[PDB]
Amino acid sequence: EIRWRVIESISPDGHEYIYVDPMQLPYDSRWEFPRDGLVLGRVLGSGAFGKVVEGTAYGLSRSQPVMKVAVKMLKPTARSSEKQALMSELKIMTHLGPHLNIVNLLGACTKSGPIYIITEYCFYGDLVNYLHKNRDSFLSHEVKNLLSDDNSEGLTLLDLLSFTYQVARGMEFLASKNCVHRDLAARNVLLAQGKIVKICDFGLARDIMHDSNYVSKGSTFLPVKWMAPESIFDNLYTTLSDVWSYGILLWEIFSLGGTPYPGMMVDSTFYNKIKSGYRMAKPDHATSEVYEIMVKCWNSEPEKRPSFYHLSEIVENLLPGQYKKSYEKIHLDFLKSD
Ligand SMILES: CCN(CC)CCNC(=O)c1c(C)[nH]c(/C=C2\C(=O)Nc3ccc(F)cc32)c1C
Ligand SMILES: [Cl-]
Ligand SMILES: [Cl-]
Repeated sequence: EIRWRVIESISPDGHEYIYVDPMQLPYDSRWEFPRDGLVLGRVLGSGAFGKVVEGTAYGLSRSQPVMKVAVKMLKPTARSSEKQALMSELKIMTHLGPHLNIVNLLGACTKSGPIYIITEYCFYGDLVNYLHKNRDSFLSHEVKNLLSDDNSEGLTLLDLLSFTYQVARGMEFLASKNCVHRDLAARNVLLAQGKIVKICDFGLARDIMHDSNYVSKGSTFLPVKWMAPESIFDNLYTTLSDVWSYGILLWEIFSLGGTPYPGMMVDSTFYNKIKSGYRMAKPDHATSEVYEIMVKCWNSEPEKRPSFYHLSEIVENLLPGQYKKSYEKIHLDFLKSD
């Protein structure tokens, strides 16, 4: 099963959303890539129903003819409905199109054997792991030119703001396609060479059962600490509830990978506190301004939360003018790729 959902229509009220169904959408066979060409490496992440594997693609890209990529595939056991869910994920990726700040679809092997989804390889791994690895090196404080490069220096507040801006940009693209993530968290944000953040669903390769954050509910498991109240209590997911998750994500970022609501376990009294209006306090490294962003995203009234487009502007003003220049260039280069 896949978490991602694209909105097709809303009732006039509108208390009823209608989500596109992937199986309805057509798989463009242009994406097909010969299996022999692909080479499979060590497994990036393994879970209950499949895994993501590092790999190398030859001739997949005109720009880069020898490319390193991450491949998603189902386990052999391969329950038939799961096989459709992977095609579904593939169709959704095709429908959304590409963006700099998502893990992008590159190709697929669907014709003769297990289905393979080829995707961008993110050299630095998940954001949460990366923050933990660079925790001790953190100092607050031509620094701007280095930010969107692989050059080696201590993690700084500019980096954290760069991650913040890019995730917002990523959401805007997603929001702009009426796509609701429903599992936005630092564990679902990967980092690519050049320090480009890429939002993605880890779901098929990750196992929820082993992961501590997910809490059981009606035969499913929910990222409760990242969920807006309407998602918790009323089971409604919108772009506005993703904005809530984004605020929690910023807390993760500016606490250098801390667990949200530290010391608080998800129980009867937790739900009462979220319903009470409890919000987290400012994390240690959060600038006064960023915390204001977190608070705005945590508004109890969903329509009062800022739009993802709006957030990008707010973060852009917390960053030097040269950074936006550097991002626009990398934006164009990415679009010209291949
Ligand atoms: C750094 C230590 N890590 C274990 C804690 C192992 C190192 N590497 C890692 O974690 C790692 C890296 C470097 N990439 C991934 C996963 C993906 C990746 O890169 N692109 C993707 C695209 C799609 C996808 F679904 C997963 C990945 C991991 C888990
Ligand atoms: Cl855009
Ligand atoms: Cl731009």
